[PDB]
Amino acid sequence: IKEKGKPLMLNPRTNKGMAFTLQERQMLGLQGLLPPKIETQDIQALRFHRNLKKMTSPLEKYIYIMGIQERNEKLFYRILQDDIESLMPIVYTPTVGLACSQYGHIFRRPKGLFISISDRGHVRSIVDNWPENHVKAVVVTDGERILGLGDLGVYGMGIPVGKLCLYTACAGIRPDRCLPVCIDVGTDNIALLKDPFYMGLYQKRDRTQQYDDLIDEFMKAITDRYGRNTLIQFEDFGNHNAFRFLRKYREKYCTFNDDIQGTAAVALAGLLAAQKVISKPISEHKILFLGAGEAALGIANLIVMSMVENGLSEQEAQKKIWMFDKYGLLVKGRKAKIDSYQEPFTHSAPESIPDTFEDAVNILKPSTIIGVAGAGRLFTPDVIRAMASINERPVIFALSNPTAQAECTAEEAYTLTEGRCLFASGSPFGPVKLTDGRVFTPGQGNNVYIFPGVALAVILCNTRHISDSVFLEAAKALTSQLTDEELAQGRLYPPLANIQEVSINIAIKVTEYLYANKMAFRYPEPEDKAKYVKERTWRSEYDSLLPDVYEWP
Amino acid sequence: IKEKGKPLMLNPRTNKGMAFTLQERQMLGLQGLLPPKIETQDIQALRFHRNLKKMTSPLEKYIYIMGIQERNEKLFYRILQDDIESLMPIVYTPTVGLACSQYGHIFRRPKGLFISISDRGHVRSIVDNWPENHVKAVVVTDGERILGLGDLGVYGMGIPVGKLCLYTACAGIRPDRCLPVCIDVGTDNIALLKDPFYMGLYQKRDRTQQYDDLIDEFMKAITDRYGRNTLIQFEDFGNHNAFRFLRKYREKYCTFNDDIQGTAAVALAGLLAAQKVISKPISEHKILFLGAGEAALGIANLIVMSMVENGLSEQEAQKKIWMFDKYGLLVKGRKAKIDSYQEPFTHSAPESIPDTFEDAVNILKPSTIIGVAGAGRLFTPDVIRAMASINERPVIFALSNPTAQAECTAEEAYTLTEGRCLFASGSPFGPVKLTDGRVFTPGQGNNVYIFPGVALAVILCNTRHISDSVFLEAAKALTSQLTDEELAQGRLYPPLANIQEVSINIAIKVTEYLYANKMAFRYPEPEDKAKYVKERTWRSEYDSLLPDVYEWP
Amino acid sequence: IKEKGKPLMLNPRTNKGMAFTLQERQMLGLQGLLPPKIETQDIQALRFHRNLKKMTSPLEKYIYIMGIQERNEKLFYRILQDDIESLMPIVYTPTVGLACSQYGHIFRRPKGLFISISDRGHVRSIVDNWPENHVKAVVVTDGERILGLGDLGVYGMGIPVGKLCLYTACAGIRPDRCLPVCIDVGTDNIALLKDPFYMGLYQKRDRTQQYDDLIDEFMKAITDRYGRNTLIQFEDFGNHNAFRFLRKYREKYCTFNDDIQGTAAVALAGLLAAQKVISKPISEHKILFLGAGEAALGIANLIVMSMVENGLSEQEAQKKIWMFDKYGLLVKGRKAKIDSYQEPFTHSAPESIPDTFEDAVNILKPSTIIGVAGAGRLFTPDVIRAMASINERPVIFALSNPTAQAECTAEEAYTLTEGRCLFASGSPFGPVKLTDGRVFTPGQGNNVYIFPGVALAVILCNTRHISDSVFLEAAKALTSQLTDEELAQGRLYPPLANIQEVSINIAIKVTEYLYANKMAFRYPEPEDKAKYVKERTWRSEYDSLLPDVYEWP
Ligand SMILES: NC(=O)c1ccc[n+]([C@@H]2O[C@H](COP(=O)([O-])OP(=O)(O)OC[C@H]3O[C@@H](n4cnc5c(N)ncnc54)[C@H](O)[C@@H]3O)[C@@H](O)[C@H]2O)c1
Ligand SMILES: NC(=O)c1ccc[n+]([C@@H]2O[C@H](COP(=O)([O-])OP(=O)(O)OC[C@H]3O[C@@H](n4cnc5c(N)ncnc54)[C@H](O)[C@@H]3O)[C@@H](O)[C@H]2O)c1
Ligand SMILES: NC(=O)c1ccc[n+]([C@@H]2O[C@H](COP(=O)([O-])OP(=O)(O)OC[C@H]3O[C@@H](n4cnc5c(N)ncnc54)[C@H](O)[C@@H]3O)[C@@H](O)[C@H]2O)c1
Ligand SMILES: NC(=O)c1ccc[n+]([C@@H]2O[C@H](COP(=O)([O-])OP(=O)(O)OC[C@H]3O[C@@H](n4cnc5c(N)ncnc54)[C@H](O)[C@@H]3O)[C@@H](O)[C@H]2O)c1
Ligand SMILES: NC(=O)c1ccc[n+]([C@@H]2O[C@H](COP(=O)([O-])OP(=O)(O)OC[C@H]3O[C@@H](n4cnc5c(N)ncnc54)[C@H](O)[C@@H]3O)[C@@H](O)[C@H]2O)c1
Ligand SMILES: NC(=O)c1ccc[n+]([C@@H]2O[C@H](COP(=O)([O-])OP(=O)(O)OC[C@H]3O[C@@H](n4cnc5c(N)ncnc54)[C@H](O)[C@@H]3O)[C@@H](O)[C@H]2O)c1
Ligand SMILES: O=C(O)/C=C/C(=O)O
Ligand SMILES: O=C(O)/C=C/C(=O)O
Ligand SMILES: [Mn+2]
Ligand SMILES: [Mn+2]
Ligand SMILES: [Mn+2]
Repeated sequence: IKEKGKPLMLNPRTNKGMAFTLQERQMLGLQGLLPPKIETQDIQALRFHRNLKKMTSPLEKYIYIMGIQERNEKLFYRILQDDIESLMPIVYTPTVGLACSQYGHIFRRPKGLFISISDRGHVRSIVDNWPENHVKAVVVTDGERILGLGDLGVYGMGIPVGKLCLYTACAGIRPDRCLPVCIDVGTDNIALLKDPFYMGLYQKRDRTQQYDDLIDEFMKAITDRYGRNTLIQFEDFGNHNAFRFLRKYREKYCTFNDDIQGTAAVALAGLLAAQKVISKPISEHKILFLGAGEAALGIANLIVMSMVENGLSEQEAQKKIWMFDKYGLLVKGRKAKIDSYQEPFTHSAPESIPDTFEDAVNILKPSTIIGVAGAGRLFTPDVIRAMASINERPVIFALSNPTAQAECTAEEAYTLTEGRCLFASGSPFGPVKLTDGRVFTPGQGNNVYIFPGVALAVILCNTRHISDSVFLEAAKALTSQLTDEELAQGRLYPPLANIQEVSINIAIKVTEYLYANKMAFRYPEPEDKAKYVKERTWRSEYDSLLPDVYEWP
Repeated sequence: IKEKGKPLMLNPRTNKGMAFTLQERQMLGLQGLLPPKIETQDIQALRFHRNLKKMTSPLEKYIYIMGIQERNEKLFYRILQDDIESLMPIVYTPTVGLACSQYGHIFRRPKGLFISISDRGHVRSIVDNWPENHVKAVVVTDGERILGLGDLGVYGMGIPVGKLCLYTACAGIRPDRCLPVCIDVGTDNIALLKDPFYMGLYQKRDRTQQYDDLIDEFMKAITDRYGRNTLIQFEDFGNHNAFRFLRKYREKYCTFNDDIQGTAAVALAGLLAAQKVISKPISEHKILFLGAGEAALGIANLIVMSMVENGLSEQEAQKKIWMFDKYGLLVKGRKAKIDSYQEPFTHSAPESIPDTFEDAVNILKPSTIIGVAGAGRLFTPDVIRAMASINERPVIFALSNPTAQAECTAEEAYTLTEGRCLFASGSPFGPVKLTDGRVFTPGQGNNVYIFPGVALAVILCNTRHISDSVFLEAAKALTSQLTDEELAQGRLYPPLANIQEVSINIAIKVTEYLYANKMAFRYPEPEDKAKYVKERTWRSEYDSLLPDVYEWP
Repeated sequence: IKEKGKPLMLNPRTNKGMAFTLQERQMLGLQGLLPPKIETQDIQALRFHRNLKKMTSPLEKYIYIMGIQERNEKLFYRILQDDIESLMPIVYTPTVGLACSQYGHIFRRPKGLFISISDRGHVRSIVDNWPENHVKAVVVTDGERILGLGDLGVYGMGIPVGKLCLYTACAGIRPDRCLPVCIDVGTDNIALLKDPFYMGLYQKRDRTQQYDDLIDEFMKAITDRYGRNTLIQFEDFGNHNAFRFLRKYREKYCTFNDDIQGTAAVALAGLLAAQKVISKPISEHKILFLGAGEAALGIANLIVMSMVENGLSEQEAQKKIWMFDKYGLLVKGRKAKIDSYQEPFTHSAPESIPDTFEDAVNILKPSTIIGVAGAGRLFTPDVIRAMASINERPVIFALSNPTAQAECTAEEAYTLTEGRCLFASGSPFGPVKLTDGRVFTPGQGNNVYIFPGVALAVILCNTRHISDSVFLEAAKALTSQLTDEELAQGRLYPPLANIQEVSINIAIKVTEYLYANKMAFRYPEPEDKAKYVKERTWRSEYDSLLPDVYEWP
């Protein structure tokens, strides 16, 4: 640190509150600016939980917790670390969704970089205004597809902020090396355009070439100042833009799309886990998707790669996958458009064409149902009953977020399948107890289990580009940690309580994969990857800010 | 300002949030660090009120409001200015009392300078650590007598912080020129010495000569760095220390004790307002104090000065004042101690010595009772009834704070006297409506009506020492603003909603008084004292932070 | 010191070079940035004198020593203190005159505040850009009458810098509280307008009301930021502006013109010393001035006050003074103009009207001749012989600066008068040894013997305005320290080598004078004036920059 005095307390990155030791205060010019009391981070943590316990609504807890990030960064992450499972629902889904819809109402301090279309031609000067010098990871959004909430414009900034908190809380990626970014080119959200507290430009979305030029200028500026291997994570972009930007930049920059590729890995990881209680031939595994967008296509493509890696051919593996969107089942020659990415999963219409999703379930009789429509409770009771009849152990994945947009609840799933279903959801659901007396603990199929570990490995390996095979490897690494005892509880994923350890293990598997496949450029190559990764994870414990004082001979 | 970039946002003194104009953002390196939206202070204020409306408890609101002072100082005062009467109960008494009691539990950021006994011999170094260079006003406490709550030690820092906020919100004194100070020599509060969140030294109070040495070191260090005419306001010190320090320093430094002198002026101002409704001869005015400490003695002495000023000699005036403390009536020779300050109001034991305050009222038959004991509801229904039977319009001042320590409530006063009493309290009470339909609106006899205006005048006039006569003048300045109509509602003081205008008027009259008596050293002497003061009051509206850019011939 | 690291070395105010101790380097983040060697100031001083020894020209030395002021301020002043008499000719007259004439050619770094006519209306923002927050002394010039060199415009800035270096070297006034200022409204120096290295605006002098408006804005801005009692010393302004600005502001601000008033004091001090060897009746004291401008009038008015103080009436004392300017003797009705200040010394023509200064001497037969025309050797050998012929001990003062502009040299004065004259010069001349062996040590009648001491006293006493009597007192304080033995050598002033002590003694005397005459506002009044002044003189020895580190009981 080059600073001393009050500035050390005003910057959340360095502020320790009363945790500044006596020696640090005297040598750094803080003596007298702090109460005489010297505290430990442990005392500070207690203070937090004490106040949190008395709080009522989730949003109030969000405002309080996120506020700590702007006062004492170290304490912020220590607090999340004390109990990531109980706080995850507040800083992440579903509460982050509530925060975003009210971002302009709860605003106190801005977080991250804002680049608007009105700054076209001047994006580099904006990137140069960011205080931190060695950024290694960026999460960017334009707020067009915020969770299953739609277009929130600049209010969507809460997502990149939230995603990056997990980069640190889960994988130990250095906070000061993370940059949340919101690209504002307007919003089509009519309500927001009339909101006096809106934080973005009051115009509709610019969809012309300027939008593309802006994104291009952004990628250029970011890498020009921080380096070409700067990890850039695209998050919550509209459907059209998500795929196009991913294809356009994946070979030029170190980038990936979380909604497409991150979701694919976790969803696949769940199927690999379910495979342990079903065992049945993947040949007789019929997958039916509710929705055919970013997440569906991403999941389908990764599943295919898994089947193809296990014998089947890409052609036959795809036939085992069907999709049903807002217009119906995706079949060749249908009236609704079928894009380039969907084609491979669009088959010749069966004898009869299903009118509803329930019908598709009976006609196609799938063994697995994956919901990613962000349209609500479409995995209705009948749909679930049908699945229970058609299968002995049906796989039900209601992945849409936030909670209100989920296809169905864990409660509905288990009770309706008499406890025979294999369930996973995008948002958190507590254990379920049937009138029967059986207890089922649902897993959370959320990419939060993937992007932190993958991001860490990529950053540590100085990786230049991210292939989809990296996600295939991540999916395997996630599931390889699942213990039998946990499958028994109904868990298709490692306990969220161990997400920190699980993420580090993912990073270790990915770093070994990257090196083994000549995709890492960090030299020398470490002999022991496990030791290499663990030694470089950021800790929430306070560091000494004391200058190096020592006697000369 | 010599700072640009993020630091402008991190320092609450300069941070405007989204109110930073586009031009300021581009020229000061803030572009991109704030959302695209440019807001006005009006919008920010609306954001605040909207959120405030939804909060439940007073403590939660205190935490919210005081938190803004640490984020956007300008907005902080804007908020107070929008509705000072509704927030006064939150940032001042009684909620400020609750905040101090839990100061260590709600801690987020420190405010003020902390000087502890362990810093003996190094006080100048601590003072040199305060970031502001032109401090003009200091409010210091050792937290031994916080409101009527007793020894709160370092948790008492809430008072200096609260008083200084009022220096600005009421009198327009510049915030960056105010310095809250807490002297920590330990605490005798057993509960705090076992509180893991306590903010001070874990030791009983040091009452040896080291205490006095530390205070001496403090006075010298503050004046050494900021100037001998730096206003030093003592607040909430213990009884013994309050007087001896006032007597020891008032002729060497620009200092006064708010509890002794400020209270004196507000109470007197109330009695002076009561004469406008009583008219009764001073020869029939007999005052009886519940309590005989800092507030009681200060008030008694100022009342005497007023009487002497209007004819009576000191002796005869002092004869009209009686005191009853925790040991009973102060009569010569009583077993309980009688200090030098009390002696003038300690008379020969009456025919029968009253055992209770009720007996004292019946035996002495005062026309005015003033409560400054900070011990609770001592003005019992019987006490109030006696005053109603003895006097047609009994004067009843229950000035102890916070509300729980008040001698009685407004309801009890007006109801038990059938609307015949002239009431005033230290802490706020709403209007009282009697069964007969009459409505009485009580005034708040709290020194907040005086120290702001008095401080502004002393600072503006470069006054070197403050005499008691100054407080006599402030008292008269305060009451002269009361309007007959308001007096008719039961108001013995101008509406709290006009405290800002009232404080300025007091500042103007005190300024004219300071110059008329050759106590002001600011030269040249302003011709229009009114315009002089009004031109120098700090405003909450945002200032341009733009550099002075102009073209040359 | 709110800064640590490299900045401590880049700022000459704090830079110690290798004198930074090992602990300061470690604690302040300098370890490694300096050579491993720890030096004392003594070693640094030695390094300087060694290098200075090898240098040949005075300007080369000026560039060298003045460069040190921009690298290590403490060392700069230590160096001047090591031998002020040998370096005075380098940093002051006559070399400072050579440096101003080539200021744009030797430029490396700017020194001081520059205010031009192009900034009219924006002077306050310029004053606000000055880095130091507590300025107590300002020396300002418009460069119109630089020494006897005339209009040098912005190249004249070398003067304020010079005078201020002496404030510190002579009186121990704090460097960080001194502010050199140059007002640039153009220049009439044709040679500078065609100089590609000129440092000012390329335009003739603006003599319209805009000039006066700028000076007014400057006075207001300086006092608005630093205080109304901020000492403002006018230096080297043109003859018209000098008197009118002194008269215009002397009762509004704490200001004085060094050329008019400072010279008067030192000139009178030399005459008071001369009377220590002459003693003749003041009735037979006839004074003839070569020149009738700023210095002449100033000296004459002070000579009159001294006489009026010893008996003579104002009118009777003014009759003992004659002046001879560029147009000739000042007599009633002469063709050449005579201003208000000259009238009192413009007498009725004598028997005949002198054509040259030599004729004026033979016709008027004055006992004292004072040169202040800055026009060169006007005190010809014939003028000098005539004075020795008319008087047994002629008093000859050639005060014009620099040397080339002096009226005559010491050699010429003593040799042509056979060692019978009492000589003094504005610029330095070594001792003169006559062929008979008699040695004469000429004193330096230069206001550097006065402004340092007077400024220290005025600053220390918080004096608001400066009366001429102050300089009369300073004149006495100076000569009072002259010893007999030193008078024998031919010194009309104390040795230049003791200028530090002489200046302090003058400050002490002037301080007592200001308190005695109710002109000092610093309270309380020091009992011991000598101790008061001596305790507040800035020292050149290094101060510890270590933060206060100590153990808590
Ligand atoms: N091109 C480069 O490799 C480059 C450029 C500039 C500066 N550096 C600096 O040189 C030092 C050593 O280089 P190295 O390649 O041996 O580093 P390394 O082996 O320690 O790590 C490799 C990469 O991972 C990053 N990293 C490590 N821990 C991280 C964490 N916890 N959170 C986020 N990012 C993390 C580093 O910044 C580095 O770029 C690094 O500390 C780095 O800051 C490297
Ligand atoms: N759990 C996770 O890890 C995770 C990760 C990313 C996204 N998601 C969730 O997936 C959902 C969609 O994300 P996306 O990026 O794929 O969106 P998208 O806009 O790219 O695609 C949405 C798809 O759902 C279909 N759809 C909409 N309404 C429908 C309806 N009423 N009935 C049937 N189908 C309908 C659309 O036709 C479209 O094919 C969101 O709610 C999001 O929160 C979850
Ligand atoms: N950047 C700086 O260092 C800076 C800037 C502006 C003013 N000042 C100081 O202010 C003084 C001149 O001020 P002025 O001419 O405007 O008024 P003034 O001199 O008439 O005011 C008299 C005193 O009241 C103080 N003052 C005025 N308004 C105040 C307020 N609202 N709150 C608290 N204190 C207040 C001033 O500091 C001053 O000491 C100067 O002596 C200077 O030291 C310093
Ligand atoms: N960083 C700062 O701006 C700073 C730091 C320390 C003290 N101060 C000032 O000093 C005053 C306290 O009085 P004090 O004990 O310094 O002395 P003092 O009050 O006895 O001296 C009277 C005046 O002379 C000035 N002064 C003293 N020595 C000086 C010197 N050597 N050169 C130039 N000016 C000198 C002082 O500033 C003061 O205005 C306060 O009014 C305070 O504002 C300012
Ligand atoms: N309204 C205002 O503007 C204002 C200003 C300052 C102080 N106060 C209040 O005045 C109260 C006392 O403050 P202080 O500084 O004078 O305190 P103090 O400790 O100096 O004096 C307290 C006095 O009350 C007496 N007392 C205590 N219990 C008593 C009892 N049970 N019966 C009778 N007398 C009793 C004590 O003997 C003592 O004489 C506090 O509650 C304080 O909040 C009000
Ligand atoms: N030694 C000191 O302490 C000291 C202090 C201040 C000024 N000075 C010197 O005094 C000199 C004049 O300064 P000033 O401010 O009085 O100037 P000024 O311009 O106000 O007056 C100069 C006067 O000399 C007259 N003069 C010019 N040439 C003449 C000539 N050839 N013959 C006769 N008279 C002539 C002019 O008519 C004018 O009246 C400068 O050289 C300056 O260096 C010395
Ligand atoms: O306990 C602390 O020091 C900080 C708390 C917060 O920022 O909320
Ligand atoms: O409205 C704002 O910009 C700030 C709000 C806060 O600090 O609470
Ligand atoms: Mn997403
Ligand atoms: Mn109080
Ligand atoms: Mn000069």
